[PDB]
Amino acid sequence: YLMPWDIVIRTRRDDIARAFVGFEYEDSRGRRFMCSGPDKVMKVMGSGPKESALKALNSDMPLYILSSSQGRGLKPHYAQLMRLFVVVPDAPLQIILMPQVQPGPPPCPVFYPEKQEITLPPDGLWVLRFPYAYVTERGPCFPPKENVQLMSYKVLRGVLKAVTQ
Repeated sequence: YLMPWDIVIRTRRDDIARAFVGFEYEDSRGRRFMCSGPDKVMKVMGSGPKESALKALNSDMPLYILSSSQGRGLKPHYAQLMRLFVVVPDAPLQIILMPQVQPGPPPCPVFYPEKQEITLPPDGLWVLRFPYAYVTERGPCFPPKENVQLMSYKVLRGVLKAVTQ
């Protein structure tokens, strides 16, 4: 599922446009799930998601989360944030995408696409695919080892901005 993002157009059902957002994690076995915040795997039982996207958009989303399966092995399985889903409504607003990723603790650099600000066209279900591996001039930013604080591996808050026209 994707989280509802209710955007106010004018400071009636006509004053609020509804977008949808989903942060997709993928594990090494190809299992996929959406998160509704840093420590919360989204689970919908019944008539759709109750959780607002505004919480996830205003928080740093972790690049790695523990996969919800106990494998028959001693090693923790991480799922990586691989995709961002965005439903842009047909409404007088601009949705701007600004993806920034920090794949490790400071002084680790921040990675971003070659186009830093991307205005998404109206009436569209869009998917941004994040890099699988991150590499600097000093070499690769390796995935977290056993005993590393996952909070240092993150997609920075503010990945999406809405601007009313």
